[PDB]
Amino acid sequence: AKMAFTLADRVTEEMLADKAALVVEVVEENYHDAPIVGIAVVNEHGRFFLRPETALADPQFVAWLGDETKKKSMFDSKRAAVALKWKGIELCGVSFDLLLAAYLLDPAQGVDDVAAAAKMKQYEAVRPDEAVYGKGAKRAVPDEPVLAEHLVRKAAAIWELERPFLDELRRNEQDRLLVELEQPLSSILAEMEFAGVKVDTKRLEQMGKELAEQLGTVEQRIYELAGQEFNINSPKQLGVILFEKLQLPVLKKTKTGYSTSADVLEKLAPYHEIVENILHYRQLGKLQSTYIEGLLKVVRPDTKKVHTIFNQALTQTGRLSSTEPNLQNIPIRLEEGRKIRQAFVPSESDWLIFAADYSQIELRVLAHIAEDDNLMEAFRRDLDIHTKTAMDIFQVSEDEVTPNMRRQAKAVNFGIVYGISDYGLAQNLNISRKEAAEFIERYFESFPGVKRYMENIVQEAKQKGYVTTLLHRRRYLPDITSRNFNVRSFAERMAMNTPIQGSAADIIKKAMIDLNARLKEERLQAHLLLQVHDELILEAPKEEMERLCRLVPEVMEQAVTLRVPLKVDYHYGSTWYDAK
DNA sequence: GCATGATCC
DNA sequence: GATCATGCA
Ligand SMILES: OC[C@H]1O[C@@](CO)(O[C@H]2O[C@H](CO)[C@@H](O)[C@H](O)[C@H]2O)[C@@H](O)[C@@H]1O
Ligand SMILES: OC[C@H]1O[C@@](CO)(O[C@H]2O[C@H](CO)[C@@H](O)[C@H](O)[C@H]2O)[C@@H](O)[C@@H]1O
Repeated sequence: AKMAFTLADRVTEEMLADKAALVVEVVEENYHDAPIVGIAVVNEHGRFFLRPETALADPQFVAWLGDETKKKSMFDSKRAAVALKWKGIELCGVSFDLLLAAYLLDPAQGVDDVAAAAKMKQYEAVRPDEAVYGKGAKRAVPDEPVLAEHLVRKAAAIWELERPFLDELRRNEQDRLLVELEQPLSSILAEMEFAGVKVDTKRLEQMGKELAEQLGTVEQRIYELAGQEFNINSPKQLGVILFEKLQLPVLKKTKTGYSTSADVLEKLAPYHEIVENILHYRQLGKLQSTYIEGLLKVVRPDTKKVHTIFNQALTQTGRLSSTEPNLQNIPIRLEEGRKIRQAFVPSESDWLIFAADYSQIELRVLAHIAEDDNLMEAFRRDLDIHTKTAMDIFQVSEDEVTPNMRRQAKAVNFGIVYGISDYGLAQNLNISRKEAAEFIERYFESFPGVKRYMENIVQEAKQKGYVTTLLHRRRYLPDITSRNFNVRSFAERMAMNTPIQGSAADIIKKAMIDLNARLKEERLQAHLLLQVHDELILEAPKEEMERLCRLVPEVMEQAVTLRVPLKVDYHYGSTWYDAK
């Protein structure tokens, strides 16, 4: 049976109560400067549908939206907040975000619409956005009658679900997690996305020209070394040229056919000159297609800015991800690709890019959680953790540590920080599993506290059914009891690793909230632009650098108090590239 | 979809 | 182990 609601022609006072479920629908996935196709309000006085052209022009509605004392319950308030920012309208008073609440209760569910979140509580009087708007070449806004009911039902579900969701969160000791961390962070991210990052498109286009030339040269070379032309980007065709025509040895195969990953080519280079050229081609092509052309496609031509969207409710660790464009994987390791960063500049003249990043926050968090005396001492001494690790697993003095030993100790620390298997360590070190397991064993002999933690956490995960982070974020691990080795092993590593990475994510988010509050108190014009891995990236007047050099690291280092210090490195310059 | 590679090192 | 975007099929 249909749901009753007033399809209003104008805004009335009873639509402006001090508490309501609000829906400001933006159907386009990328909500930047996107259309708001409808509005739904549900409160103690009833259910209402307002046309945006009408509601957004009404002085009273706009003031209600911006009145922090008027509480709103929503789903993905950041989407609405940003869509509104593009229209010069402020959204305040969002006290409950169903998307963020669902995400915290179980990040594995992958809730991405009201219907999905409502299903968690046996509420089904609302359809999935997909069933209403369709998908792909069919994703279109339906007619007003269908549209109005869907938005009203979504608002109605939010209105009904707020209480049950808040109760479970409280039960999980996650109430402050939502209200004091995620929701306030949502507003900060909305500001960051809206501000965007200025791009020097001319510079990006020149690099593109230089890459095109290089690709052309390398391309022809490859054809001459193969004795013919073929689509180098076709791993199928390439495999035929490499493993059939040139008879190179097949050292690795993929479900589909011959493997041609750089991982394989490197080992094949000694056999034929074409390998190196193919590697160089892969590199240049990755920069041309993905970064040069990729970025240029999303830069707004009027402002020359890119406005990323931070998905705050996706990862199971709690880390934020970035899309359209993804500004968390911009080249930096190799100098050629690193140059790409010179294209990210301050949005104003005489402004500079300031970047601060946590130094080894994951291992510091592990030292704290596992209370490993050796590891804690290592950090209290601010030692080079990779050299320290090498010294221990290899039982040698600092001076006896060779570059290769540090490289491997570093690989072992990487495996600990990101939870990779002993097989993954082997693949990483180009050694055998048994050899990899051997290093792991030596590491545990040197850090018994970490060993104890690893064993205890896996046990706790099996007992409770989940693991938690410093700020109470949780991850359910149903596969921890699976009789399938590979499936169970994966769950065990996630049990060990999630409290580590998840806690680092918690800290980073709190630092962002603390930083923005300090920036405002100090009345600084500096503002956040991006959050990437374990770093915060800002831009500000050149006259604020000195104050920022002291303020940012302090705020970030004091976000939480652990058994070891938190350490933050910082740099700043004319472009993102120089913030090194 | 599958394979690849960029960032985490 | 994580993320997201690319070209090819
Ligand atoms: O608005 C971001 C927010 O929405 C979700 C669910 O609707 O993702 C949608 O928007 C993203 C940004 O364009 C897309 O990448 C994604 O495909 C689309 O479903 C949430 O996952 C996210 O937190
Ligand atoms: O031998 C105990 C030791 O083995 C691990 C392997 O990672 O776990 C195995 O043994 C446990 C019994 O104590 C099971 O609960 C677990 O499922 C099985 O894989 C370590 O966690 C543990 O320290």
